[PDB]
This record gives sequence, structure tokens and C-alpha cells, in this order.
Amino acid sequence: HHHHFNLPPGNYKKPKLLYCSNGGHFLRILPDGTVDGTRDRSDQHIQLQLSAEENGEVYIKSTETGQYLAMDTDGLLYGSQTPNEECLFLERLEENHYNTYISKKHAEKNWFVGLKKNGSCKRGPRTHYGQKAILFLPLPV
Repeated sequence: HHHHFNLPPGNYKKPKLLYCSNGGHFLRILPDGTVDGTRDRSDQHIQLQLSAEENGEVYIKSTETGQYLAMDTDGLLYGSQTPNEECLFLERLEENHYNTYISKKHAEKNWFVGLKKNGSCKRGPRTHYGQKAILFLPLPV
């Protein structure tokens, strides 16, 4: 492994909102495949269903559109119509409280799912351990 194995509590039985404290935005996967964040809790594209693959690995899927969260070869998040290697994330506990999501494909490069204070997604190479941008809290829908 390139990363620790402290896993967050909870489960995948119900869909969740992934709340980022950095700017206070919910992760959103828009119908056109765009990914960003919004503070509007009524948004229909922030409901996400997570599911497990191997222990500690997850797929993050839009319940409204069916799209899978994914990070491309240049570190940009996008919504994928089908599940592929870029859609698997390593879900870990961070700072003994939050959830972080590391791109499995680019795990050796420490590329995380992260949102900036202005609600725009961070590009893989611009994320790293220690940032507030990579910290999420799963909330009920």
C-alpha cells in the first residue's frame, strides 16, 4: 500500500451528501459530466450512493443520473457513464474524523477528491495530505 488503512465508521446502506468544510460545499455531479460543489442542499445532483469494491475501496455514484465520480489522467474529476479504473477511490478516515477519497489509479501520486473554497474541484496534482480541501463529512440526504 501507498496509504494507511484507517477506515471511517458508517456504511453504504443509504445515499449520502459529501460535505466539504473547506468552503462548505456539497460534492455535485452535473448531468453533463461536470463536477463541482454547491451550498444548495436542495440540489438534485448532490445525492450520492457509495458502494464497496474491495475493503476500503468505493465507487461514488450520482443517484439522480447514474454517473460515477472519476478522476482522469490529468487529475480532473468528471462524471462517467460506466464504471472504470478511474472511478475507484480509497475511502479513508482522516484527522480521526473526516473521510478522504484518494484516486486508486493514481494512489501513488496522492491525488485526492477535493473542493476549493470557491466550490471548484481541485485538480489531482494540487491536492495533498494536510489540506482542508480533501476533508469530507458524509451527511444524510
